[PDB]
Amino acid sequence: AEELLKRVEKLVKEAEELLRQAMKKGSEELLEVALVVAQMAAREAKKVLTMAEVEGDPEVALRAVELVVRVAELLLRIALVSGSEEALERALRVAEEAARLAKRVLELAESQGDPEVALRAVELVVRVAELLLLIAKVSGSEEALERALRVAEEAARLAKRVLELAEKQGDPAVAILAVMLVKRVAELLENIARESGSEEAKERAERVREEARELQERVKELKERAG
Amino acid sequence: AEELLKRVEKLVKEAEELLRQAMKKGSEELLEVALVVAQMAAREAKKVLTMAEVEGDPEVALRAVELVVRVAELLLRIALVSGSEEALERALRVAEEAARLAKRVLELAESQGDPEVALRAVELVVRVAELLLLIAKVSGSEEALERALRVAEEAARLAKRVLELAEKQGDPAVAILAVMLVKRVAELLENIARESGSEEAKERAERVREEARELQERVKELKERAG
Amino acid sequence: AEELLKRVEKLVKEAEELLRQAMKKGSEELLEVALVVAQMAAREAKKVLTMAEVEGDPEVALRAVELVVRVAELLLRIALVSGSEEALERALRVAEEAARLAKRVLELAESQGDPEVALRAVELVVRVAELLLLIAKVSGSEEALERALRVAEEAARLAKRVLELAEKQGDPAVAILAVMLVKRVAELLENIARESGSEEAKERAERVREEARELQERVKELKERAG
Amino acid sequence: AEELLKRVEKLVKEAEELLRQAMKKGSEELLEVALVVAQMAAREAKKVLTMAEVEGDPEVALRAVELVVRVAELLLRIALVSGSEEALERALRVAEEAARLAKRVLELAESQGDPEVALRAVELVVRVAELLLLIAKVSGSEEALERALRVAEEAARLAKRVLELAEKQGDPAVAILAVMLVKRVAELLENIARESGSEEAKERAERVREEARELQERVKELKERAG
Amino acid sequence: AEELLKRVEKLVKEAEELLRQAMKKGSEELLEVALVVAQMAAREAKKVLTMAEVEGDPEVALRAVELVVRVAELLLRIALVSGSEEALERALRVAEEAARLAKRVLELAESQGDPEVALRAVELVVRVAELLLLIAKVSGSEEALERALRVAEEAARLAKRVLELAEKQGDPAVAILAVMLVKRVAELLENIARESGSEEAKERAERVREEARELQERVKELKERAG
Amino acid sequence: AEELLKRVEKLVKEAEELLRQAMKKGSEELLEVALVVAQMAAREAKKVLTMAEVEGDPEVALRAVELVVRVAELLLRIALVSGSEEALERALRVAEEAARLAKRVLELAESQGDPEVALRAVELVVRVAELLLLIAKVSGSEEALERALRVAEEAARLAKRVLELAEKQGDPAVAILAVMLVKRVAELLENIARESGSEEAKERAERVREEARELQERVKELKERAG
Amino acid sequence: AEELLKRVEKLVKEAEELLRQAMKKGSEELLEVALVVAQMAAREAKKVLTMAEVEGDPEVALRAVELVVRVAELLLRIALVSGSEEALERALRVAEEAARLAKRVLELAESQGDPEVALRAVELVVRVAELLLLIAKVSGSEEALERALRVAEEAARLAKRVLELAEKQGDPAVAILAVMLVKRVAELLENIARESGSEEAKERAERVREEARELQERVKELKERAG
Repeated sequence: AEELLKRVEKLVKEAEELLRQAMKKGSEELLEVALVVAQMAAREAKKVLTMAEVEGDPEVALRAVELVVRVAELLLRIALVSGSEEALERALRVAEEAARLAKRVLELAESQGDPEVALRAVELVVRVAELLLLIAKVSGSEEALERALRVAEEAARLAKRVLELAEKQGDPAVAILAVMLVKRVAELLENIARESGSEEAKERAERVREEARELQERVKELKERAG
Repeated sequence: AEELLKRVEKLVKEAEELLRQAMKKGSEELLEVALVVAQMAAREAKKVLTMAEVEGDPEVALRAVELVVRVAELLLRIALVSGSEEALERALRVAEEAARLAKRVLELAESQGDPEVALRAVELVVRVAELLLLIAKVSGSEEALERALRVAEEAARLAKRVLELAEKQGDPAVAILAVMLVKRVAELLENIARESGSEEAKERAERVREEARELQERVKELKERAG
Repeated sequence: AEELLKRVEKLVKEAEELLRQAMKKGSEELLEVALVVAQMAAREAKKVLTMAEVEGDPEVALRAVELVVRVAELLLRIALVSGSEEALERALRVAEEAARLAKRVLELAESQGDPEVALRAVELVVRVAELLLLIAKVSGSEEALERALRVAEEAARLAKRVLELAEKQGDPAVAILAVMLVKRVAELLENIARESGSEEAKERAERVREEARELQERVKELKERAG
Repeated sequence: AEELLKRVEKLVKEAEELLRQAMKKGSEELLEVALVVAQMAAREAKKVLTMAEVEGDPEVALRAVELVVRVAELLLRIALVSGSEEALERALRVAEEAARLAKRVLELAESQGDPEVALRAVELVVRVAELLLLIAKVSGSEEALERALRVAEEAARLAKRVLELAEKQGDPAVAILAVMLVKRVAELLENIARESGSEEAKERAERVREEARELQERVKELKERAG
Repeated sequence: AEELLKRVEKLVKEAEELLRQAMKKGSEELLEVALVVAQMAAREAKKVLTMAEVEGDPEVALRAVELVVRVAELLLRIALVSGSEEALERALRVAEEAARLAKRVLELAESQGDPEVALRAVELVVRVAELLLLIAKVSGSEEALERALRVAEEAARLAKRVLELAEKQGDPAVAILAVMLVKRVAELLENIARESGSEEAKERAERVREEARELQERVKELKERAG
Repeated sequence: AEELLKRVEKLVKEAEELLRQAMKKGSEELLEVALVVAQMAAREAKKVLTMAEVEGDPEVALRAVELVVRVAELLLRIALVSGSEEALERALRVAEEAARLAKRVLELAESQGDPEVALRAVELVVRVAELLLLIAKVSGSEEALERALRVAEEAARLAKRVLELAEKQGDPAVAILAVMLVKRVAELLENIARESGSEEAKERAERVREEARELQERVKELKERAG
Repeated sequence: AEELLKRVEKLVKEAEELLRQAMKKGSEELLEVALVVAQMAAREAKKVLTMAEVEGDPEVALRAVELVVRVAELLLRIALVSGSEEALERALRVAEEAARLAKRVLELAESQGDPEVALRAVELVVRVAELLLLIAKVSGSEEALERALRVAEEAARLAKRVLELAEKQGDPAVAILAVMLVKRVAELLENIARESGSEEAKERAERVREEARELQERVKELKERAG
């Protein structure tokens, strides 16, 4: 549904340009609009995922959910520039719901057998953990730290499906990178566990970083299978 | 009709470059040309609006009438540099006719249901009020002040169609900005009423500035509808 | 008679391409040709309607009269680019005669019982009202405004046959849209009555816009009949 | 015979691309090839005209002889880049023979009664006069000027058949343009007669330019016949 | 043929940079190269005019012949810095041939109907008269003064075609400037006639300066036609 | 089998883009992937040659084997950036096997009689000699120099089939270029024989460069046959 | 590979700025870094030559090897400021290897037929002879004098390829300068032979300076060929 795709995609450039009008001038009226424009983008964007999730058109969703994250990037800047604790909690819920929408996408492609669409989608989730991480360091709360914590470790589980998805096809392309994301996660699990000091995060962290060390073994053979 | 669009658009850059040749040298022969070049741009530009107004190609007109205003910006500088009271009255009529061409555009898109093309078009009118305002302060006349006065308050009425146009679609994008333009007008109605002292302008001014205060209420709900 | 169809259809692309040769260069010799090419298209196009009106081949006519309107779109641009008051009155008569040719088509299909061919044909008439509307705003005359006025309100009567035609078949497809066209007309009756201020147009306008409000009731049941 | 059409058409793009490899590098080996590739295109192209001239498939020839001219455009550039007086005389004979091939095409369509195929074919001849004109200004010779002179004035006679061909069908489409070509010729007859000063060319020139003035009269009625 | 355009354009910057290496150091070996580089630019530049003169690509030539003049500017500086009477007579012939190449360009666009490409091309010729004027004051000869004299008064005739070319299109853009060039010439015809004292130059001068006074009348109406 | 073609073609752009991610960052994990992605491209690419070699679809293979070489270009850069002597010997075997795949292609088209598909395929081999040449200068070994030596001189033999293939069809297109490739080889045979000093390479070199001198004679007539 | 180009280019400005921090302060820790930074630039720079030598992107290498020399300029200053005989022998080997990298570049462009890239590359070698010359006068050794001697006289041979490369294209641009470099060398062969007194250097010197006297003859005609 390219008609919806461009129109939603169009909203980004307007609001993202409205952002710069505010940086020059500092008018909340410009900013109120952004919380109207982008916050209705989620309405129409999520629909594009829906009708796309019907026909089995996976590439559309990857180019859509990625755009939802850009909203989170935008709504973040608003709350940073404005300081509204609501706007954090606006961008929070939007960002958190992106997790579901990502997980909504993953199990699609297995029915399609198209793994490559996953891996770029999975990495979107990872930035959200990085994204909330910036938010948690602002408020200092542990609520969001847990939200971050549950997202990524849940996101870590997802790669095992992906690694399982590749070994069906025997495709190394998605295979090796899938492992690397976990190392790209291990930076996070470290960094939150650096701060809060909860050994559970460290426990969670060690298991994850230890898992990729183990998971790479399943690809060490695949590097010898096809090449 | 891109062929016409670029050719008219081309004339601007030539004459606007001829302007700078005159600023360096001060030759009226360079300037006589500008009153030939740009004054024929209105001939061909208005045609681009016409044939575009047929097919229902709205975005072309917005990119066209905007260029007509640039002529007014140019013809203004001529009369400022030259001092010809005619050239004021040249740029006056051209500028005043832009109002009709703008109003000619507005009711188009309602048949198309494409509101966003309006709002940038409406704002073109507003500069013309600012534009004549500079002219009225030059001549000191009240004729042009009335022309300015009738344009903007007529232009103020237009947003109510726009606000009405959005509430059909429920689009907040054009909605909120539409209100803000009236505040962007209220500066004008103030400033002319600062000078001439006619309480009618102040009356006109208060009603307008009081209207946006009221009109925003219709969007306060729309901010709660979709988000 | 596909042989005639393509040959007439072919003329459009030539002249419509000749149009663009003129926009680049501005040669009336290119334009004289257009008033020869397209103005003979009406000769041969109207014949295609005739011989098609014999056998009861309705779909041919819809694909033909639609092409006559394209001529009106073309001849319009000529008179806009050229400014010949004759060419207005050329495109006027051609356009006005399209009304008869449309009305000539409508009562055909009732003998055939094929309603869907009507509705797209009816909408062609509506653009002609929009088409003359552009012409009337050029000349400013009230003659053409009346021609516009008599066409559409006569065209408004036609839908009642269509609505009557559907209720025979009980087809909702043509049914609901038929109502919507009247609202698509009400924009027109408003807009001409905005300008000329004749309360008769407003009276005509109110009755029409009030009629669709009433006519939809006859479909509200049909929405409950079949679904 | 589309198989031949594309294969000959294919040769153009190769050699025309080989041309650009030479412009970057300046290798005569690239250029020797062009005098092999395109010079065999005339062999196979002329055949496509032949077998097409059998069945009475006129549109094929128009799309073929037009491609022969492109060779002349290419072979010209070679002789310009190279400077070989032979390559002029190569491109000369090829170009001159195109005249016959054009005249070979014209009398075909009268048997078919398909005039429109002529007019675009006739205009191909006219460029050849323009084409040789560039060559004559290079060598400065009067031989080619006469070749140019005899081609076009012979080509001028051809339109009278075309004008006669239309008046059978009463088609204005080919009719009016046919006149315009003579004016498009009159530029040539002027320009050669500007240079060489031979009053015969001027005499030839006046008669031609005076002829179109007279020939248009036969179409002035046709503009009143059908429209 | 952009490949040729940049490569020739590239040569300018090299040699024009080699010029500055010589100004710092004073090595004729640097300067011998310039008479090799630029003097082969005319070879390849003139070709770009040729192959461009084929297809009817006028804007290329204007951007090419302008570059030929830059060579004349460069070769001039060489002969000034060096003092070689040959290098004068080198730059002379190159410069004089530019006149033909300019006149070669002018009659092109009338076939294209693209006047604006002329006027900037015509002005290139005018600098050559100014260019030779500097040379004639160096040698003091009257040969070059006549060459200068015949160029410009021949160049003065050209504008009448241009003025005639515009009145076809009714374009004032090229129209008014065309007149001004003659006044831009009248400075020259004065200045050579100041020096040599030949009343013929003064006669030539008066007629020219009197001509523009008359020619402007044909544009005084055009300033009233379109505007 | 376009499905396979794009998918293999797709892998190139990914890995070739992964290459640039490594150049910015220097992660071997990015590079390990390239030796997985592209090294499986040879698996699926060679299959596309196979199933294409069945039906007699030659143009597919030319667009396929060309892509295999791009892998060699990529794998080369890896070993250069990384320095792994294995990766040389990886890219070596892949590159050497491309020779067979090229030779596998050549004798196909003779059964099809389609020579032009050969010549671009033959030139792919030639770059491989250039390709290994870069590798041999890295390791300094003479093994690869012999591999290079045997490839090209074997590749030189191939043109004789091609020259023989053309003389059947009498096509000069492939004919002349075929000779030129040998001169394009003679640079190589020189350059390796410049370095290693083995007179056998020089002997091999002289015979080859002397052969084209002789082989051109067979085309000198063909330049006189068709033209 | 612009990513590598800037990053290597970036290292220069850092280290070259670190150089100035040392000149102000005199810290070997600043200088140890330079022998780390620039000495790894050769690692990555030489790679840029490699991957560029693959695709046939010559202009990249000229802009790369030139930067290698700048390192030699920097490493020189270090050994001068520091006095480390190793750092001489560091900068020596780096500088000497630049000769190969230059010679590696030269034979590239002949396959490309792009001579101008050579001449600026050749001149880089010449500075290295000047560069080692400064080093030899420091140590007083004759080893480096021979290295200098073998480089330049080998570098002198290279121009004969270049002169041969131009005469293919007939380009005088690279042609004349190529001769001048030998005279730019003859200063060197003099100056080393001034000092060491070895008649072989003088013999080498005379032959070289006598060669350019002879080689210019081959260009004296080329100055008469094209101009």
